[PDB]
Amino acid sequence: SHMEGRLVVYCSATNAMCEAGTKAFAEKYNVNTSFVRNGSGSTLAKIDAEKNNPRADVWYGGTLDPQSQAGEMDLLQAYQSPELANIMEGFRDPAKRKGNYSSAVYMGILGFGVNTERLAQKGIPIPRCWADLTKPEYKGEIQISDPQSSGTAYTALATFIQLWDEPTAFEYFKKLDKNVSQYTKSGVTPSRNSARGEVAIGIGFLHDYSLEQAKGAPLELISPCEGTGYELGGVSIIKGARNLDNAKLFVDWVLSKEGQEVAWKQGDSYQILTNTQAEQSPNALDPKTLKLINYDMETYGSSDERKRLITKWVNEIKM
Ligand SMILES: O=P(O)(O)OC[C@H]1O[C@H](O)[C@H](O)[C@@H](O)[C@@H]1O
Repeated sequence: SHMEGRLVVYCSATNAMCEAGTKAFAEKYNVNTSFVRNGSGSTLAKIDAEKNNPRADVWYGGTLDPQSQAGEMDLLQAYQSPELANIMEGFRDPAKRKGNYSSAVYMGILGFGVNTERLAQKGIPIPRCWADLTKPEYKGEIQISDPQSSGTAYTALATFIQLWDEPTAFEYFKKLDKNVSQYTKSGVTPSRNSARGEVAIGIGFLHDYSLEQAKGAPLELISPCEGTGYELGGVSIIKGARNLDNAKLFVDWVLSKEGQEVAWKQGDSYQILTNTQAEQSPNALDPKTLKLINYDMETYGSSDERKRLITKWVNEIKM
């Protein structure tokens, strides 16, 4: 019968990570825990819509930029976990509005995955650069997500501006658009469809491609030639949370060694962990071995930039 209260989680990681994380939390603390999974941008919209009568306690996973925007928008309540002492320097309080309205639970590398069987069958060379993806031979063979609803897609747009500049990122996207077969509402979906061979190339976070590989899909991960970007996975307590103590406990736990290791050991989710005492997945990428930009979480997690960039992308690129 009686348990130790409730926790309602709006999750934006994969369903597998969401399920493994909330299950392990629930079983440890005997908390009646539920979750729903939605894209990072979709989740922001939901929390904004529900702000007068909040339905969830915590927002777990997904990219940090929408969570940073929420903090700026007074949709979150700040909570500084003791566990932050164990979080890698530089990642302890990374959002636009400081004071840990949001905290960083993982790091994911942006890139693309390539179905080598499909390209080989079609006599199409494997691409290795972002710039390759605009070439004639990839028309109809690319899937990417939509930054209106997906955190991944916004991370990509932000990464192209930081690799290059804003006009050439948008010029890039105009050319890329001609080759896109589908814009997906969540970030993981291109990994699923490139794995099954419906399209040859998915743009997204590389650990989702590692998982598909591990399941037998003929995928090859590419960290592209020009360099690339990354997400921080966020955790945030929702302002007006009904179950506030269990929310704080959840934040403490998912920032801990124990909570983070559940993601790859039980949730099949191979992001880089931000806790300095956590065992890293042998399947995780090592950032020091990659050409990474220094992603400006503060500017791209600013509300005016999110809205300006996403509006410009819908207007100029998607139409
Ligand atoms: O792009 P979204 O739907 O917002 O999801 C973003 C999330 O998607 C993936 O599938 C990754 O496993 C997560 O590392 C990422 O944070």
